[PDB]
Amino acid sequence: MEIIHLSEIDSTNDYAKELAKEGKRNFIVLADKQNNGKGRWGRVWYSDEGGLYFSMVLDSKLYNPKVINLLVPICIIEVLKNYVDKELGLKFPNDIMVKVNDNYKKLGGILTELTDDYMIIGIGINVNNQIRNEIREIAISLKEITGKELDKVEILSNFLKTFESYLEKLKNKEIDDYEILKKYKKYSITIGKQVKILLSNNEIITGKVYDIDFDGIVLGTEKGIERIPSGICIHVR
Ligand SMILES: O=C(O)CCCC[C@@H]1SC[C@@H]2NC(=O)N[C@@H]21
Repeated sequence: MEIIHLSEIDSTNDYAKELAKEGKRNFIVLADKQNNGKGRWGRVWYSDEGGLYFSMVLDSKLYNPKVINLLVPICIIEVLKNYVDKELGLKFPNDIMVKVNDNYKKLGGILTELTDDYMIIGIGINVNNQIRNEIREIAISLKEITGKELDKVEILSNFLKTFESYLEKLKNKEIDDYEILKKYKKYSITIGKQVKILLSNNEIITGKVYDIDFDGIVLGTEKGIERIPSGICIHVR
């Protein structure tokens, strides 16, 4: 997979999209730092030197996008496990979390955009970048956890290798789509929790998380069982 390695850019997602609009496919845009990194729904994503910031552009018909959406977080988890001894988990939708002192802090996130012919998967992982003092309460870096500077090159390389082997096992039919979902549920720290979810239509849904599937989250609320697509969830607390 072709990798365009930049020293800086506004956002790897936005730049990957311009290139994708013009025809490019199956490539990655990696940037040592971002001047305007973006998170889900209007969030800013601090992208100082030391972090891993890249966007993968894939053919929309390479495989089921809904399956890919679950595969990405899974691969990140399994790759980071090789570097961290602490508990890793997935917070709905795709926050990559690490347990610290009976507390979960965010190590990274995923921002995805899907079009008819391609999907852009933006991945941000806090590796050696310094987390702003204010949010050190909810965010953390791998360097803070391990006590050592990790190699961002190796991390990316292992992520890609892991992601591709899974891709080849799915198409080769060595593993079912459901097995990917089972891995997701295994790492999910959201299922079984009582939550208040803010949606993009201003509604707030409160309830017990029974399950998360390829389409979204399933909650037991006052109204009964409610299903919510992951793409419209602005905030989950
Ligand atoms: O947790 C989130 O809200 C999503 C964060 C996504 C961050 C990555 S960094 C690479 C890519 N470029 C961006 O501007 N955002 C994504």
